[PDB]
Amino acid sequence: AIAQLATEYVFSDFLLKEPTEPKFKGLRLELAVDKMVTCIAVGLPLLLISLAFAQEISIGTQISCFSPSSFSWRQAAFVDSYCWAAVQQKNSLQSESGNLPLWLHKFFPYILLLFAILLYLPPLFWRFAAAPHICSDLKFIMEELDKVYNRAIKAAKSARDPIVEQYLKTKKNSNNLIIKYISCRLLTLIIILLACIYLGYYFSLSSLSDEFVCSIKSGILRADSTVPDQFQCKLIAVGIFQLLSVINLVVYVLLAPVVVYTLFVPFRQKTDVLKVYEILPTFDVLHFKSEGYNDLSLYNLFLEENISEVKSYKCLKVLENIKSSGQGIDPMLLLTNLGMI
Amino acid sequence: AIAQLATEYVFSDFLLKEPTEPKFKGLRLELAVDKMVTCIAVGLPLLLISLAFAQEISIGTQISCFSPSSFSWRQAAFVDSYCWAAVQQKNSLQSESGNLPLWLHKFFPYILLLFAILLYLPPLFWRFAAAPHICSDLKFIMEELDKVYNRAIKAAKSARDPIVEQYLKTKKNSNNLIIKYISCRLLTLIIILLACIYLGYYFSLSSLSDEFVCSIKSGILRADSTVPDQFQCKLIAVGIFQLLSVINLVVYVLLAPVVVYTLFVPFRQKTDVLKVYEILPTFDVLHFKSEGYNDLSLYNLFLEENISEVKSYKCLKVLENIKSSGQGIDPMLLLTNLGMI
Amino acid sequence: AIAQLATEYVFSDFLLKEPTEPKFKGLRLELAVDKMVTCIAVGLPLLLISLAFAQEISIGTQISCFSPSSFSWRQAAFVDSYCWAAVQQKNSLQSESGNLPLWLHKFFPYILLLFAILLYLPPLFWRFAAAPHICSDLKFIMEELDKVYNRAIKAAKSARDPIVEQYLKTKKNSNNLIIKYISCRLLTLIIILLACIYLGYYFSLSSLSDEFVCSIKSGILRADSTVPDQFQCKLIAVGIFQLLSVINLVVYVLLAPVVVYTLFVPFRQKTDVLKVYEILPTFDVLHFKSEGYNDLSLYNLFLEENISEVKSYKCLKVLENIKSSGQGIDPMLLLTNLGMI
Amino acid sequence: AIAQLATEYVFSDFLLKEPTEPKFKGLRLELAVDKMVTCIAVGLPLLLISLAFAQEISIGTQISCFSPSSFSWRQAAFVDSYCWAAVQQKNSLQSESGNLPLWLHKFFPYILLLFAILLYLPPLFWRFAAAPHICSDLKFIMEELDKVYNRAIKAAKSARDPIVEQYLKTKKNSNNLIIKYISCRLLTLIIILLACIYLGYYFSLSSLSDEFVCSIKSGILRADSTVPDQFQCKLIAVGIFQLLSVINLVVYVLLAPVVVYTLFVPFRQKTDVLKVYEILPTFDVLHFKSEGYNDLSLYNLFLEENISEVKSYKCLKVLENIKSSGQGIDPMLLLTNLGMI
Ligand SMILES: CC(C)CCC[C@@H](C)[C@H]1CC[C@H]2[C@@H]3CC=C4C[C@@H](O)CC[C@]4(C)[C@H]3CC[C@]12C
Ligand SMILES: CC(C)CCC[C@@H](C)[C@H]1CC[C@H]2[C@@H]3CC=C4C[C@@H](O)CC[C@]4(C)[C@H]3CC[C@]12C
Ligand SMILES: CC(C)CCC[C@@H](C)[C@H]1CC[C@H]2[C@@H]3CC=C4C[C@@H](O)CC[C@]4(C)[C@H]3CC[C@]12C
Ligand SMILES: CC(C)CCC[C@@H](C)[C@H]1CC[C@H]2[C@@H]3CC=C4C[C@@H](O)CC[C@]4(C)[C@H]3CC[C@]12C
Repeated sequence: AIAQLATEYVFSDFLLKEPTEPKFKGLRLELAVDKMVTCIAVGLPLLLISLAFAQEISIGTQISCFSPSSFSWRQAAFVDSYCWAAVQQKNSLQSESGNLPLWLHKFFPYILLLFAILLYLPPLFWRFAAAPHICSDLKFIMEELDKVYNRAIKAAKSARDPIVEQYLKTKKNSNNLIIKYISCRLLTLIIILLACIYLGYYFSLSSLSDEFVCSIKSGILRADSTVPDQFQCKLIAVGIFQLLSVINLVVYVLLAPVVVYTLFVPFRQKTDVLKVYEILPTFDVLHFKSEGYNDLSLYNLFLEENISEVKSYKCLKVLENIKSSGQGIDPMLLLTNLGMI
Repeated sequence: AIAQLATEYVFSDFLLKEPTEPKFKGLRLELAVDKMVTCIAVGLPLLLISLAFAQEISIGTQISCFSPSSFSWRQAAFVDSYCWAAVQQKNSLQSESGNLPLWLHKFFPYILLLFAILLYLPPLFWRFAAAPHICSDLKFIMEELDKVYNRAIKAAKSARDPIVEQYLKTKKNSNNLIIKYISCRLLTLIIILLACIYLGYYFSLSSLSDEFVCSIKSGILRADSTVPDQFQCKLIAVGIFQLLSVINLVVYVLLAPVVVYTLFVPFRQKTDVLKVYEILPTFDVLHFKSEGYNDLSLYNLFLEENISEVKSYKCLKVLENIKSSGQGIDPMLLLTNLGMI
Repeated sequence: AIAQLATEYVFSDFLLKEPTEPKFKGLRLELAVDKMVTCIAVGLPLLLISLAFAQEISIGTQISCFSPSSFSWRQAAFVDSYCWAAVQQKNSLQSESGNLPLWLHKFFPYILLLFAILLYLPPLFWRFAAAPHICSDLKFIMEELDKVYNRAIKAAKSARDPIVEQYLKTKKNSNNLIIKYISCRLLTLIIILLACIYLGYYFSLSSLSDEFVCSIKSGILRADSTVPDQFQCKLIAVGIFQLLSVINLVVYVLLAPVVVYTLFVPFRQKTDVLKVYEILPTFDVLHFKSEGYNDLSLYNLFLEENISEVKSYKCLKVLENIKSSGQGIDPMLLLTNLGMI
Repeated sequence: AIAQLATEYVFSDFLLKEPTEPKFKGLRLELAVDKMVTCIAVGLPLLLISLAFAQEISIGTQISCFSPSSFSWRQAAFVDSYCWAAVQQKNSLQSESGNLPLWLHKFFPYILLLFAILLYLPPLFWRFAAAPHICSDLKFIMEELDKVYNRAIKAAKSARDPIVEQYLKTKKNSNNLIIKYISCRLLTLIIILLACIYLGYYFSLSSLSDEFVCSIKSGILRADSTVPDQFQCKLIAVGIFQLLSVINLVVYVLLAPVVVYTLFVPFRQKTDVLKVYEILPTFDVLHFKSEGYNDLSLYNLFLEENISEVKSYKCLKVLENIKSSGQGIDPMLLLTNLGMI
């Protein structure tokens, strides 16, 4: 049923399943925008494949050939199957548009599936090539940051009663993780553009290319006289193919700008999470994280993503908000917070 | 079976599944009215799609064409499939109402599915764009509020034997979360109005537009003489489509007032949860939360929603009720409550 | 449906299931490259088998024979089944290409399944022959290494306030595990090359070998006169077979270089994990692990794989990174880390 | 689908399910070679049964009889069913090869299933007759051995700062468990040889025995004149049967050497696990476990299997390896290990 496909591919957490493993529990490792881009670009062609052959649209066979009335039931079935298999043998069939349109009409689901798999590949490469590195690294970074906050709080309390910095500093120099990331991003963009090109071509077919003339006159039937010289076959479910093709095209051409936007990692580094902790006196009072096509920018983005997980950041951020309001004091309100654990 | 669809889409918690994650356990993040509006507006077209093709209403094919008696079984099947695919090719078929009614009759399930997906989109954008922010924020707010209550109770006990305020204060100024919310609300309203327009048009079709004249005379069949000039086809299951369309129309036009009501967030801020804690002496004796198209109003609504979760509010609220009755005393009954944990 | 096969064989963790047992929890025992090579080489022919007979491509029967019109329905069915079973009996059928092409056309799915099983065998032999040995050994090695790190940290702290080496040393001499590994690697390579050869041959068939002349004239039918001398049969779904064959061929010929690369275990030993711990003063300041076709190289690779699991390595590695930056000091920053447990 | 059968019977842990019970958690009770032999010998005929009737090979019915054209559809169906049921009644049908080939062709799946069950029986008898005894016994043995190791370690530590032997000794005399084991081994061998004999006979059939002449002339039809004297039936799916039969034959004749090898339990007792603990001074310095067709040999094999489970053995074995290298000292390195628990 259509509604089951709808649930499975839109309303269920399809490709939204968190890593079912104790290694990555609560950590993102994939920016939400990239995750939704991948989910769309992959699940949409699958959904359209499943829709093109839903029992509510498909009338039956994918082809019909209109054998003469003198033919039996089984001779008609033979003609149908023969021409279905003969869309490939270019010697027999003769269509106005050519053999390539028929090739495409027969294998449209396979092509959409190929595009889905190709679009799924770069995210898989990212999840299995650069995900564990950044996972471990930002895990250590959050641990060290929370520890720095606890140290600042203990120092302020004692007054009342920087290795992670060097790590981010050295990360600013290497650029392995960022070229991997922009490589996957560029790969997805290229595959999406090729898919839009193919879909725009396919949707642009003569809309009568699904009608082709087929002839069962190979082998011993060539001398047979009771068979007509040619049969008028028609590839059913081609209009549905072109419609879903134009839909996929319109969606992918809307998606491509999002991808080419995600391509610019330095421009996206905004709402500096480093400033909140910079308000604290103990840690270095410096953002020290911006303006560079290097892994530092990538870690900035992933920190801005996974930063709500540490309570230390939540308290420091609400305190920063009140500082923008300017009501109380930093160490007094920090001691009043009492959120070490 | 119909009853299985009934269970799945009405009696099961379809789209009522709580977030299966330790991050959001017991927190709402979606007002109950918005949740039910989304569940209705999305699951209803899905349910009607599943009903239109239930095995108990559908007689069989979606089309039948009444080929002459001299035709074989397979020639008749070919005519049926050809005309089914030829509802799109406007050159062949000639109907009184036009080709657009037939287009709509064939793709009615796809259109209902498109409307379901479009109506599901804004809630998804809300759940993935503004949900974590408000989640963390109101979580911190409830923690600070419960802590304020424990502090007031300890102070009253010692007599016997305000950062969250500034947070709500600064929230009153920014308006990001409220424009996001009213944007999703307005989006759902626009999509619902477009759906009602389309359904009112579709249901208003001539009810004979499902009968169209089709002609298999393209290709080599144009010279064929044993074929009749045209066939009388009829799109079965169109009356069912129009009936379910009028049902969906009547439901969506009842739903739209609820949406346009939810559009007014300040008017909905009622039964001030802040007053209960204002009865307490320690916390600021002021509502300080009303009368503004800002995130403060949004947080008021979400607090009024998720406020039954904190026991501190339950005790203070029953105490406020007794105060409205006027029997005992506030600190004495608070010490007699003994509900710190 | 095609999309279900897609999910099951690409998007689900097919052959990516971790060992569901408390013996191996978090340990790899299979290099990621070998794991993906096996998953591809095995699941791809299965996916193509499932695709070749998807309800969206398959028109129906796998064969049709075009009996004369005077034949009944059941006589036609008999002719079809007879010729289907008679692709093997070489005395009856006479095809231009020969009987071997028809043999292959009938049993193509069985051959692809055989190749899948054969490619799955060497990984199974590795997982059940050499996996527990290396599991226990590298488990002990990581335990001893973490213990060495804790000892160095305690020594540095006391200043403030080598059996695993011999094990790796003796492992450098034996070469059982490495010949097992390169034997499985060479086995997979040979099977892949044979599969590419067979697929290149099959895809290179005349594309009309699916049409063969069959004759039901054995037994009592030899004297029957109302039967024609021969029937023109055609093996449907052969073009699909050749297409998926060319796809599998193109994928396997891309895979073979990866395998022959994995064949060189010493060349792959890079990014020495031993150097990080060599920076520590307590443990032996020497890599002592390289340049040899022996089990030592294999353990180096498996350590480089499973080394992110021990936190001790994470701390020492970030410290080594800062040392490459050159900001602080080793024992002071180690005491400041405080990551013993 | 074929790929589902592939997953279920090869890639899933079919007959590899560990005992889902707290009594046997982590204990083997079945040597890995015997386990794989049983899994192959049982699951292979099941897999071939499931393959012989996969929807991708089976054309339809298992028989077709070619009734005359004057027959109706239902008369033809009657002829088919009659001859299918009449392969047993030897009075009616007359085939060149005889009635036994047809008997075999009809009941080939049942025979393969019978062989699968018969091969599964001896492992079941072992698992339910001698498994608990050896389970409890080797459990106690490992407990006593680990305890002996802890005692030796405590003695060495005190210097720094034998009932299990008698049990194995008395086990050397009784021979119940070993005759049970070799009885199951011999049973599996005999069943495998009988299966190879039957399969070699079946595959050696004339390949035209699937064509037989059937006659519906019993009862009132004997006087009927409009029925022909005999019908030419053909058992479809017999070539597939013979092919899968030759496959099963080739696999079983490869398996039989493995079984007859497993028959020699004393020869298999190698890589003495007793020597590792013999290196320890406390326990008896003697293997005292070899050279006898008695339960002692069986316990040696099961200990060599389940010996990696005790950490005590792992430490003593790595220490023995270093002793073969000759670097340090036994008690000092044992105290440095610190692996009592
Ligand atoms: C990503 C954006 C640019 C996609 C837009 C759709 C593009 C790729 C489509 C739309 C119309 C298409 C064209 C329509 C018709 C023809 C004529 C034919 O003889 C060659 C291909 C050609 C020239 C097509 C090329 C691809 C095309 C230009
Ligand atoms: C949300 C509320 C307002 C929905 C009410 C249903 C509306 C949208 C429906 C009900 C009747 C419909 C009309 C019925 C008939 C026609 C004539 C046709 O030639 C053009 C469309 C037009 C003019 C329709 C437009 C849409 C319509 C006005
Ligand atoms: C791994 C790489 C090398 C695989 C490349 C495909 C190879 C194996 C394929 C491609 C074309 C094939 C050839 C095509 C045609 C013929 C003629 C025939 O009478 C004998 C086999 C022979 C000679 C084939 C042998 C195998 C072949 C050479
Ligand atoms: C385990 C090994 C030995 C199995 C080898 C296959 C054996 C059992 C097969 C292969 C060929 C077979 C023979 C083929 C033909 C005949 C002639 C027939 O009138 C009696 C049975 C007899 C004599 C068969 C007996 C079984 C047989 C010898």
